[PDB]
Amino acid sequence: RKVYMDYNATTPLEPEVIQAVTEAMKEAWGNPSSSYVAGRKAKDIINTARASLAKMIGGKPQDIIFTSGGTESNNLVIHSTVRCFHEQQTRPHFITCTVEHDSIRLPLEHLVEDQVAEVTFVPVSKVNGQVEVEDILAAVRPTTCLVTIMLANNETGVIMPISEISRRIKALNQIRAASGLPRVLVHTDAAQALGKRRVDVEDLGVDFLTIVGHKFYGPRIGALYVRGVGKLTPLYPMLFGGGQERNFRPGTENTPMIAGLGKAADLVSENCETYEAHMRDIRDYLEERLEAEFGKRIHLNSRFPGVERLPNTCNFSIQGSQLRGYMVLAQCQTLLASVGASCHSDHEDRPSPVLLSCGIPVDVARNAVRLSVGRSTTRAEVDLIVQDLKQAVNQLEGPV
Amino acid sequence: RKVYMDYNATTPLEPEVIQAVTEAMKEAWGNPSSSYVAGRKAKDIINTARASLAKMIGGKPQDIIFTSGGTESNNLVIHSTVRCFHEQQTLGTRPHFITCTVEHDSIRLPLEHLVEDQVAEVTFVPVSKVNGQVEVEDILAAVRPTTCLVTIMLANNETGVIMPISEISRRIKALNQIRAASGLPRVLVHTDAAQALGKRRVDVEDLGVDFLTIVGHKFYGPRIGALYVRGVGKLTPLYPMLFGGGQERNFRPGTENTPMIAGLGKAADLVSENCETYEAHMRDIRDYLEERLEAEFGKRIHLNSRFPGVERLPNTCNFSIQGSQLRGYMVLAQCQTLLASVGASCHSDHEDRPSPVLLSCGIPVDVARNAVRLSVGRSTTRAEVDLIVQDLKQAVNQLEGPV
Ligand SMILES: *Cc1c(COP(=O)(O)O)cnc(C)c1O
Ligand SMILES: *Cc1c(COP(=O)(O)O)cnc(C)c1O
Repeated sequence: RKVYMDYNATTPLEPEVIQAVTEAMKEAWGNPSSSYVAGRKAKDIINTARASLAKMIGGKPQDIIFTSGGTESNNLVIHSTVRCFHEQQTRPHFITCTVEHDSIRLPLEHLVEDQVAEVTFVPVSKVNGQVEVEDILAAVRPTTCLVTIMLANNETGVIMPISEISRRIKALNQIRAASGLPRVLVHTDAAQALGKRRVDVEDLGVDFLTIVGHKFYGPRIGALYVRGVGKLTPLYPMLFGGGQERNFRPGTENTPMIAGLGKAADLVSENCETYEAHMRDIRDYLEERLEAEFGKRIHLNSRFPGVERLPNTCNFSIQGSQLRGYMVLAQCQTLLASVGASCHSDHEDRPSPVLLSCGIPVDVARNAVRLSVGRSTTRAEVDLIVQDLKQAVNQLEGPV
Repeated sequence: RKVYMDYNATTPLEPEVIQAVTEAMKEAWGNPSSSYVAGRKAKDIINTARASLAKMIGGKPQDIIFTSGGTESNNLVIHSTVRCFHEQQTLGTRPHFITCTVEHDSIRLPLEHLVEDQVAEVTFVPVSKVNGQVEVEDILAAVRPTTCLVTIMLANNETGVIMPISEISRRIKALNQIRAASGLPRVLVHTDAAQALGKRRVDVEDLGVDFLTIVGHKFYGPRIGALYVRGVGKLTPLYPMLFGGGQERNFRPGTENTPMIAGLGKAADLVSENCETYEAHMRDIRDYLEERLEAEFGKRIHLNSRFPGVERLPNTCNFSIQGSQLRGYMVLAQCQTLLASVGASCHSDHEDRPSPVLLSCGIPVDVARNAVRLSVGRSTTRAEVDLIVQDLKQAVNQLEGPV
């Protein structure tokens, strides 16, 4: 009955993923560290999954480190960077943008509050909702250690120019090296891109990349890509313990979850283009129907000029004092969506800081609703929720 | 055809746990923070599991914080303590910790790290080489004006020896009244109860601790964990290691792993419902096991889990058979049925190095080098014991026979 359009918040598990998790729970329950066959069996599942993730993003198995999820992966990159700077050695400097996920913004703000590091939160262009390359390069100081920019924004869907950033940073690094300055590394939070658009680390040129399983129909765990970890790129751990994950992330491996993530990654490798095309077809049809139904009263908050965006995201607002996002969704009987990051669902009456950062007017941001379609969404489901929205609007704003 | 006796390394999942996880994956996949029924349904599964864990250890739901496993839980309490120390002062200087010499890597290493980085000072109290237990008097004797945390494992994973946590907590509570009188900050107590859950009753009111680590895969649950914090936000502070979405009341952000939490809650219910049965059964099997080992090997056997005057886990039997050729890993390499280990899995890459824990417990190097750790479980039978004992006899004879 309901129509789910909140895939950016989380995705359901593919049946093959569920199957993998289940078989691992039953068949490969042994401690992966144990010498006997049962332990070696779990280890192989883990090795296979590491290769799956590596293949998904075009990196190598040795560049993948499993973590409990996106939040851990993001905090890890930031924590490692601070340690690296102190080992190389005044505080480390970070460069990021104003629309990152809480797992990037907050750990950085925390470092600032504690006076451990200095951070330049580069405002995104209020024109295209994208961080601009020149603003990032201009922010680099002798103490700059890491540039962390999300590949795609979870609320707007806007793609950031990661590949250009890495390229410009590489160029600037050649000068720093000759000058005796350490290199500025680059990390990208790719949580919302995986499974929606091709993600290749060689194309992106990044040194770190965050992988989030529950964004691409996988389990609630994740990983962190680190270009030639320990050799080409340094990684200092947050956790200390039994030596798992080459001591970069100790703790008995969660084989079942890893198995699920691996299978999830395989499906992306094999079908990413199919998913992307279907999402784009559905999202475009969705925007077409919303425009036909609401005309001049609707504003498409995800259609910025000159920039790319996820194929599945359509953040929009309908003009009207009575059409606050959370009020509209409350009146919907079929549509399941959100007004922004799930992480902020306890204050839905407040305009999204992210949309405001993107130049979206306050009253437009207050009425914003984020629709994010998925692999299974159909045109018939789009029609259903457009009609659901029509009734919700007519009830709140009334006829115009 | 194999007989598993390495439950202290990890345990298989109970059928019900597996079902709980599978059900959650299929029916409760929504984001717990979402403003619609799908999200509300996952949150309820999480709340139920929180209550389940609380009941298992005699605490309250509000005092349970889910984590990714034992390692995270242990690192978290140590991190939080460092933060707390400085915060209280702010309201150059280093916090002091007290632990013992036989803690798991997830307690020992984070503490060594702080010492190396000059972030804190730590007193690694040596356990008794007589009873392999850390003594209450030695811990209290190590207390300094700057001591803020005493962390002692409830049960050792290699020997099975039970540490006097309730008495440690009692003596610290009395000391804190004296410290408060002079205006000094209080000393908190944490216990790594990884190896005790599901094997013996664990009651936070009995133990008197402020923090307690819970490890799912040690009691037939999923590979995640939790941290008990006594009246968190009211009687005990907890400073987060991770920052982000506000989940777990911001003590541990990150979209909740509902299926794993579902499994953990179910594993906890089983312990709550059947702990006495599990314990009594393990004790019977383990005691029968030692009887048979002594019967078959006689005076050649050394029982390394039989220290005088102390309690021990009901399922553990660490032992050694004398002989230059009977190194633990060598013996196990010859076994065709028995599945065990020579120490914490975490150190399997160097099974040829005598256990530092056994050595710290007074076990002579000749005995320590030949140690094998047998840890039985809920399903282990006396028949299976007889099998591995014959498997050991066979193995021993091969090792000592013509080259
Ligand atoms: C989902 C997401 C994350 C990770 O969040 P978790 O709660 O740990 O799953 C990080 N960044 C972005 C942009 C995301 O959408
Ligand atoms: C298993 C165990 C832990 C936790 O270890 P993980 O590898 O994170 O599951 C902590 N302490 C002790 C004594 C343990 O046996």
